[PDB]
Order: sequence, then C-alpha cells, then structure tokens
Amino acid sequence: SSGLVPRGSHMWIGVISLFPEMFKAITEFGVTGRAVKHNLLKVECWNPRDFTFDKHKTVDDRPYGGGPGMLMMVQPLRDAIHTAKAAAGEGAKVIYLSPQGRKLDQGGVTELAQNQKLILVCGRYEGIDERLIQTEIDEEWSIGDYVLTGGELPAMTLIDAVARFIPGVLGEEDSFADGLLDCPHYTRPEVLEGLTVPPVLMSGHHEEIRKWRLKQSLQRTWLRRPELLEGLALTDEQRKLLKEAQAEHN
Amino acid sequence: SSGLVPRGSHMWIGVISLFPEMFKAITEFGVTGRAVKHNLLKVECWNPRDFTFDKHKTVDDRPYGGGPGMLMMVQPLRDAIHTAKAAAGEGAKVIYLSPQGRKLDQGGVTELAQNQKLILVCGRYEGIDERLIQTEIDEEWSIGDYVLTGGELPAMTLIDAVARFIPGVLGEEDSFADGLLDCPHYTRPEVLEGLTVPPVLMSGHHEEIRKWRLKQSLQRTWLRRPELLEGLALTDEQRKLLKEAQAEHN
Ligand SMILES: NC(=O)c1cnc2c(ccn2CC(=O)NC2CCNCC2)c1
Ligand SMILES: NC(=O)c1cnc2c(ccn2CC(=O)NC2CCNCC2)c1
Repeated sequence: SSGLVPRGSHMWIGVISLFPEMFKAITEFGVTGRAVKHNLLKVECWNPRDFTFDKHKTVDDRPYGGGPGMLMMVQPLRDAIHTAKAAAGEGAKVIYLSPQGRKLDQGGVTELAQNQKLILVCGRYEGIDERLIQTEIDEEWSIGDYVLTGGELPAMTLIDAVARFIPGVLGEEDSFADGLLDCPHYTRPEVLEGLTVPPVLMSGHHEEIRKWRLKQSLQRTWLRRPELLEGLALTDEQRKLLKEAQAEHN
Repeated sequence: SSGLVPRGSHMWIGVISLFPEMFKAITEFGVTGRAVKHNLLKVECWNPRDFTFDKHKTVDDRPYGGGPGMLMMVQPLRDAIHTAKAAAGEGAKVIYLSPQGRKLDQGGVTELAQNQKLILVCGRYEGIDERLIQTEIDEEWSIGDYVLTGGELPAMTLIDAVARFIPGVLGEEDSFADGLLDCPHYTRPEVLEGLTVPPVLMSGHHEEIRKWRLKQSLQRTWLRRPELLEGLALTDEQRKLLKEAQAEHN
C-alpha cells in the first residue's frame, strides 16, 4: 500500500460476516470511507459461506437441546476465523459482538482503539457455539442492551467509533471526552421560528462563550443523565458553573 | 403496494440522511432485507443535498460562537424534514439520534416499535441547530454512550431493533425479553478442541433442558451484569435456580 497521508497509527480490522456487503456502508461513505481511501483504516472481510464444502453452502446448524432457532455452523465459521488470524499475523485481538458482552462506552472505544489489529466476528441466527467463544474469542462486547438481527451493525458501530481515534481520520479529544453531554449548537439564521441565538454566541467574547458552553454541558448532563456526573471529579470551574445552572433552574 | 405476506403491523420509516446509500446495508440483506421485499417494512430516504439551491449543493454551515467544526445547514435539513412529514401523513414521530438522547434498551425498542410511522433524522458534522430540535424533533435517542461519525449507524441500529418486533419479520418474545443474558448454545460437533456438549442437552429431557438454560441465563446475568437482576422481580423458579448457581459457583 502507498500514499502521502500519514498512517503511523493505521488500523487493520478483519471482519467475519455472512453479509460482507453491509460493510460498504462504512468503507465507501463519509469520514470512514475517506479513512479507507487514505489507508488510515483497512477493513478486510471473510464470509463463512466461502469456507463451506457442501453443494448448498450450508452456514447454519441445529442446536443441541432443541429450541426453535439455528446456530452458525462451526466448521465454516472456525475456518473463516483461522484464515483471518493467519492474514492478521501476531497481535490481533478477536472480538465477538453480542448482548452478553461488555457494554461499549467511549472509554472502552479508546481501549479497543489501542489495538493496531482487531478481528470482529459477526453472529447471525441464535449465535455461535460456546466452545468457539472459549477457543477463538479474546473479548465479547455489546453496543447496547438491545437485540438485533446480527452482529454486523454492532461491528460497523465499533469500527466507526474506533476510527475516530485514528490520527488524521477527523478534519478526538471531543466534548463527550469530558464525560459530559454536548452543549446546544446554533447556525444561520439568527432567528428561526421566532427562536433567537443566545446573544453570548454573537458576542465575539471567546472566554464567556467557552464558559457558557461548559455550563450548558453541565446543566444538560445534570438534567438528562445525572448518573454520568457521579463518574466525574469536577474541576473547580465545573463545580461553580454546575452550581450556577442548578440555582437558575430552581 | 401488493403481496401475500400478512403486513397488518407494517412499519414505515422515513430517514433524513446525507448518505442514504448506507441504508442498503439493512434494506438489501438478511432479515431486514426480507422484511422490505415482503412489504412488512418500508424505509424511504430523503437527502438534504437534494433540497439545496446553491451551485455547490452546500449542506453544512458555520457555528455561531466559533469552535472548530461545522453544523448541518438549517434550510436543506428543515426542507427535507418537512417533505418527509408530508409523505408520512399524520401520526409520524420524528426522532433525532444523538449521544444527548434517551439511552436505547430493549424496552425502549418495544416502545418505539408501537409507532406505525417514524422519521429518523441523521446528524453529521457537529450536529444540528438546537431550534430544529425544539421545532421539528419529537424525541432524541442514543444507541449508547459513544460518539460516531454520524447518525446513520444509530438509525440503522434502531430500524433493525424495531423491525424484529414487526409480526412476520422473524421465522420477538425472546430470552433477552426475560431481561436476562442468553444461555450458552452448542451445535455439531459433539466434541470440539476436547470441549464436550453438556450431557443434559443430549438427554432429550425437555424440562431439565429448559431449567438448565434458565439457570445458565441467571448465572451469566449474575456474574456479568448483576445490575440487570436488580431490575427484575424473579419468579420462584428463577430464585431457586439462581440460588443453586451461586452455591455451585462458591
Ligand atoms: N447489542 C449488541 O451488541 C448485539 C445485539 N444483537 C446481536 C449482536 C450480535 C448478534 N446479535 C443478534 C443476537 O444476538 N440475537 C440473539 C439474542 C439472544 N437470543 C437469540 C437471538 C450484538
Ligand atoms: N450514540 C449515538 O447514538 C450517536 C453517536 N454519535 C452520533 C449520533 C448522531 C450523530 N453522531 C455524531 C455526533 O453526535 N458527533 C458529535 C458529538 C459531540 N461533539 C461534536 C461531535 C448518535
């Protein structure tokens, strides 16, 4: 691979999926698409269906114990994983997305983003054999307490989230990076359905604008997500602005 | 529209996105793709870029107050929303996905799934003007405490999650529907890297298999996600099996 864009922290992500075409949604579009075109991110897919040997390329199998659903067939899925691990060489963490995994949050994104290589296994049907989790999976992660039709959308979600930490992908040490909700944002026009832009944001006063933003982030976190505040050791400035917002609310 | 598949609870989802092609990942593939082909789910996209009038089809705009990023331009985005609301007719809830929203979980999926119509607004850049949230958005939701490059992956995630509640989409009142983590699942072969299938699952004993599954779901929820247990009023059978697992662990 070749190019002028600095790629020191380039990330390689192997994906195991029965529907690799879904991943076009992050490789061909927007910020992630530009990351792939510039060689900051590489996403390489293996499809268990390509590791089958029967005439009908069977990728599901019946569960021991009955139950109404099927599981991913072990041999095609294991073979695909083994191919991806041989392509990745040494140091690739293998991740299984599922609702039984560790719950993803921005700190866990930045933990995962420290890996130069990841392999993401996407389950379909009722999931994968437990012994493959034991033998082939390093870590299990969830995007949230909800059930989807498969692990592709979780895997794409985790790719997108980690990609933002690759230097050069963005045009990061964000606002949510403070552990607070973002402040309100305003653009043209100055008046919209009779709602005006806060005068401070037109003031050109860079410090009063920084303070107002931080005070709105503290107020919104307190009102919407108060448990996120308990996670934080507020700065002296943060304590003061939060107290000011709570007095204005009351 | 026409077809033989029962579609009484068919869902219509309007999407506002600068990258509608991403939505091919759910409309053309798997369970969601079959839902769309069978007229159980309809996903219809509007792109703000199509509502621009300048020669360069501008969709971003500068934030009042400075800051390094841009915001979605109001006029194209507002026009797109208005078009989607006129297509949807009466009763469409408009949703904005963001990290400042209510945190999605399976109960909130089933709440959202009660709407026959939804419009999902996908933000890009530093987000949308606050006054559009006030004037055009009914509810703000998050998929999780992490930051992505835009609201498309959240919107697809929410589509997929709600789609599962549409009758006929699946081939539901699940296991996670108990509020518990799933039990281990096993398929062929009977022995894998010297790990055997639990004999109970080969026993053909339907009640002992149901009990073992439920006991593993309780043990795994207790060990991995103990706060999920505090949410539940366990059945007498559940209390007994949980106590049994906790004694075996100790
Ligand atoms: N929340 C996630 O990260 C998530 C959600 N669903 C996912 C994944 C990965 C795959 N699926 C499908 C799945 O696990 N379905 C089963 C749930 C328990 N009962 C059988 C169906 C991640
Ligand atoms: N968690 C979600 O549901 C989620 C995450 N990110 C999303 C969305 C929808 C859009 N984006 C991008 C975004 O909001 N980025 C900004 C975060 C605060 N600072 C400026 C960047 C949902």
